[PDB]
Amino acid sequence: SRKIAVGIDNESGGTWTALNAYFRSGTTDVILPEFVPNTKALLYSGRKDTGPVATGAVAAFAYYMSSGNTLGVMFSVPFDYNWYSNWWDVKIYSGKRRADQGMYEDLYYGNPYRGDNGWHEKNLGYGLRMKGIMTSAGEAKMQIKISR
Amino acid sequence: SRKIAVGIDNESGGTWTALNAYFRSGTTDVILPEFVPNTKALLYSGRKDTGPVATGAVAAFAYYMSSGNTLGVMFSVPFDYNWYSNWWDVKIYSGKRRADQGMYEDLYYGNPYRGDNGWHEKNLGYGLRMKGIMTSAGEAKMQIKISR
Amino acid sequence: SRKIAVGIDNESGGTWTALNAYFRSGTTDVILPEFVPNTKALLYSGRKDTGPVATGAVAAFAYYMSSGNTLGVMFSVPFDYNWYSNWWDVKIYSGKRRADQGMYEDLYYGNPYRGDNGWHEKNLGYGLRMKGIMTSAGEAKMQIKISR
Amino acid sequence: SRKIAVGIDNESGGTWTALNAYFRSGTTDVILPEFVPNTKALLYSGRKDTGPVATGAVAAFAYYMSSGNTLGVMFSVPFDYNWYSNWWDVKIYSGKRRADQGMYEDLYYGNPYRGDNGWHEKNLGYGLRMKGIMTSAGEAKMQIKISR
Amino acid sequence: ALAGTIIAGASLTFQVLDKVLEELGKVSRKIAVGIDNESGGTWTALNAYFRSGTTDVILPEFVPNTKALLYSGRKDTGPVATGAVAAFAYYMSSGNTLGVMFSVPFDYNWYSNWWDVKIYSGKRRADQGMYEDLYYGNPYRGDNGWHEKNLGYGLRMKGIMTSAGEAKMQIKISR
Repeated sequence: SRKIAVGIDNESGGTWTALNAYFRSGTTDVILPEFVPNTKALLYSGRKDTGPVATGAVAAFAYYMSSGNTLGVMFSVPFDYNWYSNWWDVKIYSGKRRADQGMYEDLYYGNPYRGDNGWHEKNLGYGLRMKGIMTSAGEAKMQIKISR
Repeated sequence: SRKIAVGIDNESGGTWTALNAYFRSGTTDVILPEFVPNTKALLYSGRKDTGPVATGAVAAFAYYMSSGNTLGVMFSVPFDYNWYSNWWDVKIYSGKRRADQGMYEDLYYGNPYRGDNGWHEKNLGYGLRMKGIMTSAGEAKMQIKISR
Repeated sequence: SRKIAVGIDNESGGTWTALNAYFRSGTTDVILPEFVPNTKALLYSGRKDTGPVATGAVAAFAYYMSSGNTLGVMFSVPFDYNWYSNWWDVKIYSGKRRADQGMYEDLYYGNPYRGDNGWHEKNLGYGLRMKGIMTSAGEAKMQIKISR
Repeated sequence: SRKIAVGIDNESGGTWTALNAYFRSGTTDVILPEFVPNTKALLYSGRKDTGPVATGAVAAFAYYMSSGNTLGVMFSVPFDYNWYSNWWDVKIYSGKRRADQGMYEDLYYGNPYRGDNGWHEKNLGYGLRMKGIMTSAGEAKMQIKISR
Repeated sequence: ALAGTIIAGASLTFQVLDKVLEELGKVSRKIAVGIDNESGGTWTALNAYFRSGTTDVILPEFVPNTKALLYSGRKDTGPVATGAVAAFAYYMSSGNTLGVMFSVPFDYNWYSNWWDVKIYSGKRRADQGMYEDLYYGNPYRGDNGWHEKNLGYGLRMKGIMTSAGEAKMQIKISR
């Protein structure tokens, strides 16, 4: 029983734009929202693919901000917490870059943020700062604040 | 445990009269909305054939813009994701083209769009530009904007 | 589980009076509406019979328009879609005509439109035109427009 | 499980007084309403409760008119359908005439309207006239228009 | 919304804790938590360590003056013999860390409810070490008898917690 709700507030002052949502595993029940302008939070959800499959909602979706950069946001909620673990990351890719498999790999192996309910912080650059958090539960809830 | 909910924008400036909805498999609990006027939305749906039958909800349906061209829109949610996979597509066809085995055949074997929950775009031509997505789950949502 | 909802819109310039609903098989739950006036849409339904017997829901019902003839409609949502298949049709008989086995045979062995969820058309004659559609589901629907 | 609904109106321009509800097999959950005068409608219910009852709601009820005569209205929705079927009829008897076993047999062996879900008409005489229908369903309905 | 949100400071009651319990759903070991900020400085959540168990609701961040934050914690789902023992930190405008904890073990036979509230000088990440300090320091029981102490940094805690496995923790952090 794995899933994750995701909510990303956009204080960047420029309207974003959905690109795609790669999934190492799992799927979603909701489309990737297209336009999430300033003073607005994207609401998205993913969940483990229905069925007796030992996999979680290991996903990563990009997003095109008005600054012309990829807002690659990942999240891993593995079916198994004994070996694997909850993780997430938000690293901006400059220019244009879809939510590729390689984009997810970079997010998950560069410096993924631990899923430990902690409000971890990083500065994405381009005058862009991230204030994010996700739970260590099997059904995780993530809050991101992409501000300037 | 598999279905598709299609929502299609109408910005083309002309109402699309529904022609038909050929289902290579599956059925539809909702009638195809005959009139989908300009600046509006079609809210269609497709359902897998109820009962223990190894089948998905794959169907290409057709709409007629005021420009006078068939708006053949396809989708597919195969029952066996092990072998097949999600595939959706949309191509304009000149004049009244009743969607059929040939329409779905070409749309699935033409330039179909992968169901990675990715927003894939292609200029439909005839002054029409497409912007749509399909999820990778058994349930699949579409938000296909058709703008002019 | 076999069912069908039939909705006929009466824009023929005159109300219709219910006549009969013969059922070669199946069974309905709601009575035929008495009078469907100008610019109003009829509502009706049939269903699987009162028990688990291997037979479908095939029925033809007639109305009497203000024009003085019989508007007969026939639908057939069978039990074995592998052998039989969905069908429907609608035609006008001059003068009063009761719905029965013969009228159902005529409407079902003439040009019965497929239930492929296609907005079929016909010129009913006597200054009357039909614009109809029905789904291929076991719990099929049906939307028909009758316009003068 | 064969419950039947019965609704019979009164457009004769006079008051309507309940006489009795003879039930040879099965008891209607409700009792016969007393006042359903001119420009008003009556409602009723069926009888297939109390478990082990084979034939259900196959009986007639008598309603007294302001004209001094009484109309017996029958209905018959037996569990058997290979040997029996849906049946119903209405008759008007001058003066006092209670619904009973003899009344039920007389109504059943007069001109019993076949329960083919067909609107049936008859001039009831005595300045009275009827347009009635009953579905062929085990979960039958009925509508009676008793206009002078 | 309801769980992991902020309401009026005077509105922090037992009933809202019951509502948070209801929102989390039917689980054996769980705890609703509610902390009122009378310190006069807006709080900022730091992190929520968990010795065991987890939470289905994120940790709310901004807890301004005359406002009370809420929170939910639940036992790890499944037949795993684990409880809900956790702690979390907030950052006040005074520049120090307000750490709190709460432990509702699965097995009341060998362990019992525990909780404690403290201030750590400056910024402190709620983690294994902070939880160990709070749990093996001067932890309060779940006796529901109102427990009062000063936090050692100009603040005092007016908090309380129940001994039931369906714990309902209330705190009034004040100067």
